[PDB]
Amino acid sequence: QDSASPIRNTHTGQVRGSLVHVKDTDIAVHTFLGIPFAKPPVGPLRFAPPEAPEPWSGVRDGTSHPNMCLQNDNDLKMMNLILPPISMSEDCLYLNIYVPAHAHEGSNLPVMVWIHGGALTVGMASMYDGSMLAATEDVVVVAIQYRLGVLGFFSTGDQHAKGNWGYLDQVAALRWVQQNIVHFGGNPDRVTIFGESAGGTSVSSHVVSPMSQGLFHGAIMESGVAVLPDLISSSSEMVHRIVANLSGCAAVNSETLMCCLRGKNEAEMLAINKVFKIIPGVVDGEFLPKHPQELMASKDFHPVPSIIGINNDEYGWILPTIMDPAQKIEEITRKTLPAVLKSTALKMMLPPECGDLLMEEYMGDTEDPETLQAQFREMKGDFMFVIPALQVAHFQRSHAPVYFYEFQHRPSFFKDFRPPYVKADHGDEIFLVFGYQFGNIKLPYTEEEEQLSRRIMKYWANFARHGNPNSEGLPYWPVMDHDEQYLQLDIQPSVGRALKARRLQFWTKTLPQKIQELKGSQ
Amino acid sequence: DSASPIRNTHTGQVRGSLVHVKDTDIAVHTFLGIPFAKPPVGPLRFAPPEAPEPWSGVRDGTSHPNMCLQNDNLKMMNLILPPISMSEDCLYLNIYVPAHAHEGSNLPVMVWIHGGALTVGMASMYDGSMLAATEDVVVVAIQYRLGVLGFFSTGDQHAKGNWGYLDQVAALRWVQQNIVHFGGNPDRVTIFGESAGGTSVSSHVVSPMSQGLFHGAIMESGVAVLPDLISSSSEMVHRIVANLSGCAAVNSETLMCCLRGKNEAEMLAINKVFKIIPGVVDGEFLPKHPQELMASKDFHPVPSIIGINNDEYGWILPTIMDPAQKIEEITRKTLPAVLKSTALKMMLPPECGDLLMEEYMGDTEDPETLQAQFREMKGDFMFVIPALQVAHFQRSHAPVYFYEFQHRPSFFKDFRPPYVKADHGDEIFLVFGYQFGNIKLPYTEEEEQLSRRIMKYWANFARHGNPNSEGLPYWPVMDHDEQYLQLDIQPSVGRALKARRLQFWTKTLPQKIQELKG
Ligand SMILES: *[C@@H]1O[C@H](CO[C@@H]2O[C@@H](C)[C@@H](O)[C@@H](O)[C@@H]2O)[C@@H](O[C@@H]2O[C@H](CO)[C@@H](O[C@@H]3O[C@H](CO[C@H]4O[C@H](CO)[C@@H](O)[C@H](O)[C@@H]4O[C@@H]4O[C@H](CO)[C@@H](O)[C@H](O)[C@H]4NC(C)=O)[C@@H](O)[C@H](O[C@H]4O[C@H](CO)[C@@H](O)[C@H](O)[C@@H]4O[C@@H]4O[C@H](CO)[C@@H](O)[C@H](O)[C@H]4NC(C)=O)[C@@H]3O)[C@H](O)[C@H]2NC(C)=O)[C@H](O)[C@H]1NC(C)=O
Ligand SMILES: *[C@@H]1O[C@H](CO[C@@H]2O[C@@H](C)[C@@H](O)[C@@H](O)[C@@H]2O)[C@@H](O[C@@H]2O[C@H](CO)[C@@H](O[C@@H]3O[C@H](CO[C@H]4O[C@H](CO)[C@@H](O)[C@H](O)[C@@H]4O)[C@@H](O)[C@H](O[C@H]4O[C@H](CO)[C@@H](O)[C@H](O)[C@@H]4O)[C@@H]3O)[C@H](O)[C@H]2NC(C)=O)[C@H](O)[C@H]1NC(C)=O
Ligand SMILES: [Cl-]
Ligand SMILES: [Cl-]
Ligand SMILES: [Cl-]
Ligand SMILES: [Cl-]
Repeated sequence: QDSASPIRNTHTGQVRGSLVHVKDTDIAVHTFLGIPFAKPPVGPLRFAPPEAPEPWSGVRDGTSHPNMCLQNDNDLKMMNLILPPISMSEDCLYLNIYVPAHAHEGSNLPVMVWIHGGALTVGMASMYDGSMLAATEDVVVVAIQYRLGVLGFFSTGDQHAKGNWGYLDQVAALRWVQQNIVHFGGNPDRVTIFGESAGGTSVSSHVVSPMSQGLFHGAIMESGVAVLPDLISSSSEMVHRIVANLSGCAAVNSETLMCCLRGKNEAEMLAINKVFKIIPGVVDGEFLPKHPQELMASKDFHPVPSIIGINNDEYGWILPTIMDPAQKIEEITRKTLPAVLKSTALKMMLPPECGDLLMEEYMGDTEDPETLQAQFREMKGDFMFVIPALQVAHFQRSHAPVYFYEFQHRPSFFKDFRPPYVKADHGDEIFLVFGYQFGNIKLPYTEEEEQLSRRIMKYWANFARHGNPNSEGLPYWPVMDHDEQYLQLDIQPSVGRALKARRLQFWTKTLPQKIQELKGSQ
Repeated sequence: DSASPIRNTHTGQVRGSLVHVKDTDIAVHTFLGIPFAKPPVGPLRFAPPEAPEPWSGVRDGTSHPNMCLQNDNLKMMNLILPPISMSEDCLYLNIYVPAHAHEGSNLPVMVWIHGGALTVGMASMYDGSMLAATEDVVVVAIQYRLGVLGFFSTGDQHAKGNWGYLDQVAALRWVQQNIVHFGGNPDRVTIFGESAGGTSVSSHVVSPMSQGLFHGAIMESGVAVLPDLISSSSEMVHRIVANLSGCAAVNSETLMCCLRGKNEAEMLAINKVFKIIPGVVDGEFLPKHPQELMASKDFHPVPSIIGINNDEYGWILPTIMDPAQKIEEITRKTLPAVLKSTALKMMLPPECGDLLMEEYMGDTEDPETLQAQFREMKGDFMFVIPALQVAHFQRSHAPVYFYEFQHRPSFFKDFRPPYVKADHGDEIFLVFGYQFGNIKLPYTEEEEQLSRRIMKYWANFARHGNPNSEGLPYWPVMDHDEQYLQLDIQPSVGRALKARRLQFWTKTLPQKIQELKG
């Protein structure tokens, strides 16, 4: 049967993979783990663009998971059970490849490149196992890594540190895929980039980037786009000043600062890094030559065909758990709501006068605390995820096919160990995209969930093959046009039109107009 | 007006010098002999290029670099060269920048790739000062491994090949990393080159290894399918070098150790056998044959200028490849046998001789006319038909601007036979504003105006991916109407250049070859 130790060519040398079986298939998978796509970004290559990797002499071991990039532990008890024993290092520019075991140089399979999320400060490729997706849909799955936190996103806003190191690493990984994936049996002309949350923001940033042109044929943006408010910044000023200050560096010049910051060891860099729970991309002038808003609004914007979507409860549970650890949302009453919404307006970078606009839009005359709290979670999910997705879909759909989804399936394994109000939380679709297969865990699923995961994997792989999710036997997914149709993605399939049109009117026209009226009372 | 400018690179500081260009106000900073790769010597012979080493202090950028190892077989050519030596240590580039420019000036960048059949040439023949000064542009002249050292391949892991092409990639990666320090815009890099430099540029256009390293391409009298400069098989270069070296190894691992042991004189002796050497389909720089890469529905070329001259086989190439002047012996009596010999060189069966004769000579009796028809046919096969085929493949995916250059240079007109129109290379004089290594060529007022037009077309293309600007004659983009610029003192536009010849070479002759079979 299939080879236990497959050897494959790369530009830098041969790599030895291993053979893996997935549940309930004769189809086996070849894995190639920890392949370097760039030189380790250490010493003078810290806060520098990625350089081309060194050649090696022998057959390189491709059976070991790579180091994750430097990051902090900011429950997560379960993440360390369902993770390999991964170590952490500045030496982390590696990718992992999952290929059907039949495939070899020239098999010409579609390629799906997974970009992990984690607020551009946490995560790793080795959390994700592409074996089930690879095996079921006859597809090459590539999981990449990129610099995170200060090492990924530090910027002086000048030539000494333009920034977006992590995004340049993602470019370097996609260039590697163009140059090498044919040797693994992938088709470099059918590469689809996909990612969730900050991975969606990453994918969406590639879609607008002149630097990423020709590195992929299609894009999938799950619960994250390039204008996700906390992951993009016009100014480098605060990351510049905070890192310069905390590092203790003498900082008369950016040139002196860069020498001092390159002198810091890993423990010193981890201490500076821990301050940033989230970190934004900047307008670096290279990867993002302008703000993603300006790039999408451009008459000369030429996006690839795209899938864009969101879940029906983006702010249901996991994000409130992380960003409201004291459970203040459960204290919301009609009495407290005005003050909570003034505090929310400031976090959304609105004037505090907008608190009452948010209240009228999302809560109206509602007195019931349970209802008020659900309206509050709706409003947050809309601001952070749903409105940005709808805006980006609107900008892309005049130039290229957009297929829009709202994912609605509450996962069976979580529904009893979460509050009963939680529908499809942030990240709930990832379980179905990967066929319930992750690092060292097969998640439990119902028959219905298996059928829905098969449907989602075939939509995604069909899109990777053809730039269209549709095929005979899958429910119809209409392309998004002036009717603004979207897939209601659940066990029972349906189609809607103009998702949250009144909310989109509120956020994009009503609220900016009312802010402009405040400047008139002043 | 700085006499000794200092500029930053990733590997350290360089000291340039100040140059003034004839009768004009813009001065130029030059930075010569900058390393873009580690010397490809010892274990780095027949190996991909490594990143250059950092240096302490300020490196001298006032001296021209060594040329790569090569053989000479034009006495007065070396009179117009600076006194440069030859070495395996030759991975250097030269930079010409307007003297006003500094780190962040964000000028367009033009990267010149020299020709010479992938066996001869050097950056130091070319002086970018006049182009840099006239058009406010950074001009970079690169070097790359030539001959056996550039293009030896075992067709396997031990020597995949295309070392010279990987050096050109390494020079473009250096430009991405460093040109901002010289005042160049790394997002407006245009690669340009003539003949094997055109073939090189055209190979970058199809290469996944070169994607994102340039914004535009200019292919002067050479593309990636130029018949003698591409090979599917490494077999002949593999066996000839293995045999001549005396290495005689049963395995390519032993062969590679033996070939790395040879000194420079031993390598020059092996090298001399190859007057021309091809790129291989290595699976990496060229993942498939350039024909297949261009024919692909997923071919994504940059905007391109592609062109040829009206007399590609007029004088210089016949002088080099017909030293015995047997073209001047052609008569109606000898023509059939000459064309059977020509068919074999074009890799056609000898039966095709009479097809070539009908197509290019017909009933013609006059020896002078027959000889002109023969030179036309060779220029068409080697240059014109390949350029039109590549322009056809590119133009449905990206803007192509096509030119036929027609200007006979005034300084050569009296010296050459009167039948010679715009010979192979004649446009290079106008692209560089008649400025070369330690020579300013003499030109008429009309030639100055035409050179200013060509430099502005090329620099406009570097800035915008479109040669056009107000005051230049219109250059239409190439679409289904197949318009091209007739580039001469009097501007004009044609459609479907040599359409009957294109029909002959691309449909009639292949059909008749398939009729010889079966
Ligand atoms: C990281 O950031 C923090 C915070 O920075 C601040 O906030 C951010 C957001 C930005 O807005 C910054 O612009 C802003 O500065 C930095 O911490 C701050 O550091 C500054 C110095 O830049 C301090 O200002 C001085 O404070 C001293 C008094 O404070 C000292 O004593 C404290 C104990 O009570 C101790 O905890 C402090 O650490 C501090 O100790 C000193 O530290 C500095 C820096 O290393 C060192 O140079 C001193 O030698 C040392 N001093 C002593 C006695 O131990 C105050 O006395 C100073 O006043 C003089 O200096 C001013 C500017 O130079 C000037 O305007 C004043 O008028 C005054 O000037 C003197 O005048 C007389 C004549 O009248 C003359 O004879 C003297 O020669 C002359 N001297 C000078 C030098 O001019 C001064 O105000 C801030 O208090 C401090 N803030 C906090 C909250 O801690 C930190 O530096 C950053 N780190 C890095 C690596 O960048
Ligand atoms: C470089 O290439 C040279 C040509 O090689 C041939 O052509 C290439 C393209 C391939 O097809 C290759 O496979 C061919 O062999 C090559 O020169 C040649 O070398 C071979 C030996 O491999 C010679 O064959 C033998 O010749 C002798 C006669 O003596 C002469 O050769 C020796 C060599 O040491 C000299 O010292 C003498 O003075 C003579 O000049 C025959 O007696 C002998 O026959 C016996 O051996 C073979 C098997 O080994 C049996 O098949 C026979 O039955 C006999 O038992 C060989 O036939 C060949 O004649 C010679 N050609 C020429 C034109 O000189 C050269 O060696 C290559 N260089 C390196 C370093 O590899
Ligand atoms: Cl490396
Ligand atoms: Cl995230
Ligand atoms: Cl070096
Ligand atoms: Cl040439």
